[PDB]
Amino acid sequence: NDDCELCVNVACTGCL
Repeated sequence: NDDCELCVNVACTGCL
C-alpha cells in the first residue's frame, strides 16, 4: 500500500 507497509520494519526506514 502507500503506507510503507513493505519495509524491513515499521518506520519506512530500511526498506530493502
